[PDB]
Amino acid sequence: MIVFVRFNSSHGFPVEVDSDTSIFQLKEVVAKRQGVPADQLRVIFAGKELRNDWTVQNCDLDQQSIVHIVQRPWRK
Repeated sequence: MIVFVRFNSSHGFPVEVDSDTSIFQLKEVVAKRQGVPADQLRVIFAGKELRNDWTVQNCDLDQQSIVHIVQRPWRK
């Protein structure tokens, strides 16, 4: 499924993910895509960060508004 996500340094882009794609895995996916430090990557859904170990499907990242992702790197 395609989830809507807004990166701090990007726009609202669509990311295709699998139903079994874990939230942390998705974090790592976005980190991979734009080459950002996942350890310093902050994902926001409904205001809070989602559990790192669970399916992205059952977390409603495609249903409940748009996902916000911001990076907080110390050196970049």
